[PDB]
Amino acid sequence: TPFPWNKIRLPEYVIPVHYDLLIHAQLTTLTFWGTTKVEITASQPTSTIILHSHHLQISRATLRKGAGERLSEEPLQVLEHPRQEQIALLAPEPLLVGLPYTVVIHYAGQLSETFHGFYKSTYRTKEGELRILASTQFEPTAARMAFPCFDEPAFKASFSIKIRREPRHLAISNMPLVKSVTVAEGLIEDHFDVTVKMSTYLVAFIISDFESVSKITKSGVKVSVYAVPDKINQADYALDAAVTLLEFYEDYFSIPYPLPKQDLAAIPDFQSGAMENWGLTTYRESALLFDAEKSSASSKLGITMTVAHELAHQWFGNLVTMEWWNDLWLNEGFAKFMEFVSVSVTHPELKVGDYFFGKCFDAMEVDALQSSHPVSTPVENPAQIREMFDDVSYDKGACILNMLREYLSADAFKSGIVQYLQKHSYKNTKNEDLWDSMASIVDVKTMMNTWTLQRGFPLITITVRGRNVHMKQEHYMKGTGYLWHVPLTFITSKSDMVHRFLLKTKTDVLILPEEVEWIKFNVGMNGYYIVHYEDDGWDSLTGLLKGTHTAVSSNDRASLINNAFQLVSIGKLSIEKALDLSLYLKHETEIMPVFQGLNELIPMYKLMEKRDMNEVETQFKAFLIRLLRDLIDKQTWTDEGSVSERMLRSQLLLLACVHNYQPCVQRAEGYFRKWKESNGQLSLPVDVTLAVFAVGAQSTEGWDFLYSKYQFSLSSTEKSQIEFALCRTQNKEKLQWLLDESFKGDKIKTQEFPQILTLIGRNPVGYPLAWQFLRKNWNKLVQKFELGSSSIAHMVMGTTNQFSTRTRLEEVKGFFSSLKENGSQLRCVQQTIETIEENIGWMDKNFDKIRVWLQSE
Ligand SMILES: O=C(CN1C(=O)COc2ccc(Br)cc21)NC1(C(=O)O)CCC(F)(F)CC1
Ligand SMILES: O=C(CN1C(=O)COc2ccc(Br)cc21)NC1(C(=O)O)CCC(F)(F)CC1
Ligand SMILES: [Zn+2]
Repeated sequence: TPFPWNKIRLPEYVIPVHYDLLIHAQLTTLTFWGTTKVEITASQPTSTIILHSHHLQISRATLRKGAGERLSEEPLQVLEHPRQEQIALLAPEPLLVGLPYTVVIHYAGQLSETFHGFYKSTYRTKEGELRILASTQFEPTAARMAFPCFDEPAFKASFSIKIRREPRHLAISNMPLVKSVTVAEGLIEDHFDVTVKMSTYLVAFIISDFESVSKITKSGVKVSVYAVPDKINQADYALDAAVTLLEFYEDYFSIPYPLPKQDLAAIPDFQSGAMENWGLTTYRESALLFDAEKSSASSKLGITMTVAHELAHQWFGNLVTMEWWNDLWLNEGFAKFMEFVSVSVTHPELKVGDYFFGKCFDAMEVDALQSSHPVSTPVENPAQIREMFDDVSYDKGACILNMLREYLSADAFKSGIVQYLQKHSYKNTKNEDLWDSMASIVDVKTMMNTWTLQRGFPLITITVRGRNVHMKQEHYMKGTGYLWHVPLTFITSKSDMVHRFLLKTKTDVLILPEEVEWIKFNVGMNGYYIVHYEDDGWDSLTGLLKGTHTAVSSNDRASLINNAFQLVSIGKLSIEKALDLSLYLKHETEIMPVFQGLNELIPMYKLMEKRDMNEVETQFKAFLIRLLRDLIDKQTWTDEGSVSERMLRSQLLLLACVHNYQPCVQRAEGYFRKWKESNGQLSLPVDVTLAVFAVGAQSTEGWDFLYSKYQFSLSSTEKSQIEFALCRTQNKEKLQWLLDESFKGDKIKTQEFPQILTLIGRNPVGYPLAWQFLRKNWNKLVQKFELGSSSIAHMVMGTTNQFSTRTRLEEVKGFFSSLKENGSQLRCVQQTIETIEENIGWMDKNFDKIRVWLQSE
């Protein structure tokens, strides 16, 4: 019997209203069974119900009509289309239009051994015992692996969840537990309250032995953090941050959080950083748990931002959801942007607003390639949908919202988002709904369509002739018509007021009131565009940075460093002039411009490390250390100062030690010797630990001692610092061991494998082993992480994007084209090919220039 539906999307005429999900998971055999009851209505006569199901064995399906006295049941015939992840249920007579029916499906499955669906997670107690738990991760299309459903985000429905479990386990889900009932064969059935109307991807449930801590918000919401018993003592920071952030968002949006409780659970095995399931947000332990003695300043910032992101989603994603995955940025760009809006207010000590522009420069790297896609773009299958979870949806999405907020003003933008959330509460939206809301408070639709429907971003060229300022825009591309409505901003030598000019055409002109010594566009890097200055423009800004660098903000200095190097890539500025500009960094003190200098200069030597260029590579590395030597020398070996001072310290000390700067290497060797002689008991300053461990792991004894401490650590920062240090070994047998062991998941968890593969891919001696490992183990890696996932995209780019020869380009093209349906069409593959093509052209043009410049410098 042919399958009666030929489309990836489900029919639009059968709609669910409510699901009753009963799940029994047997953690001793990894089998689960369920009964799903879904109340539906049909708007056109049909005898066939199509819905999603993947890897579930259906034992029986029946169609009910009526209740009690008038109940009628009809058996349904079940058909399956595994490639479309669908099942068809066939009734013996047509459904009556507009009348309620209940589909009842009994099925079984096996707990997934991936990080998606209803999956197995494990950990070892500090006493050595292996513990098994089961958790869910459904976004985007994995709810269908746990229960048959209409698994598209616009089919919203309420869910009543019941979990049968052993008495030794605890079950939690989206809503509060209302009753526990003893049932047959020594089990307990927990009943959770009904959810509000929501998408299938947000259903969650966890069966575990977690401990918890709680705190109540001013609005009466019970917030709890859940974690393994040996780590609940690290939950207080996130619990306090979650309460403060939930209160912030309730007040900011003028829309209360609608559920009685909000849980934050730290899962021992988790693929992404975290997930926003309504009422039960989930996290990697590293993204939630803070150890006041061992956690880094960057991890404290990361936890605060991750909790802020997941809580923003309770409104931007859960309450209002995109209609389809083509508009995922409506959830992700907004959640990413709201991390900055909220934490800027709640945790002013972190100064996060200072770091926002760095995410925009991240998105520009990828968005400058021909393989970039517009923010809103069509997707159909699960691998294509997973690809939407990328720097374009998150970082470009947040950056264009920041640009729009600065353009409209914060209060008008806030009014627009409140109207949007109120109007579309418990419903789904598309781009046009957001523009209509923003305009209900001036032009938003035409402008924002240029930023969401075209890939890339413009280069703005400025030409100054006395008072006359000529502006032009063109599409910036590495390696056609494009036009944007660009909300330009500028300051000058005579005015530090941020002046505004909306450029909606290819060119325009403005007249300054009086002549100026310099002009600087894109103030604070709040716009998603780059700027080139004709004539003496770059010499003037180079002179400004060299003589009076504090004449512009720290973020404006970072923007000039980034844009000068981006202009070398397209031939608008010579590499010598960009390197001459970078010389001002000898007197720079602020984290953002220092880090931006590293971001531009470090990749040049990473390319050289994989080429026959030792002489220039050594000279370039020596030039970098000479440039930052005074700042390196001023660093104290302590945890003193602000979060920015701590992050700057840690990065500089690590960089100096990696480059064999003897004053730092000798200090690190002394701390490692003392720490090792104390049997790893010694509390080292967290901010010097990366440098100390990286130096210590360069001997066989130090590497072995460091790895021996890894199994006992309960600190996510300490385990990350150890992983980084072990991956810097130049012993190829130890590097292959790290890959084999993290891939296996026993001594080092598989959730760390993408990071270890990238670190080994960046190791100056081990880099061929990472690309080799990826090729050899491709099928198993895709099975574990999924085609289209950000984890697979990070492994592809991490192992290949620093290649710069035609032989390496053909390895990449040849390997991925050979995969056919199992990866040849991945967007990350096209991105790494275009990146390697750019690296080939850039090194051919600039290598000799850099060699000559270094000999003169
Ligand atoms: O180079 C890298 C990793 N990395 C890239 O691969 C590509 O571009 C980058 C830009 C900025 C920064 Br910070 C790091 C990178 N890390 C180090 C290295 O030389 O491999 C150098 C820095 C260290 F010293 F802090 C760690 C090691
Ligand atoms: O390398 C990374 C980031 N990173 C990965 O990319 C892959 O997985 C990891 C595992 C452990 C640690 Br610690 C870092 C990473 N960061 C730095 C760098 O880019 O070289 C710059 C910041 C730094 F100084 F804190 C560590 C090194
Ligand atoms: Zn998100």
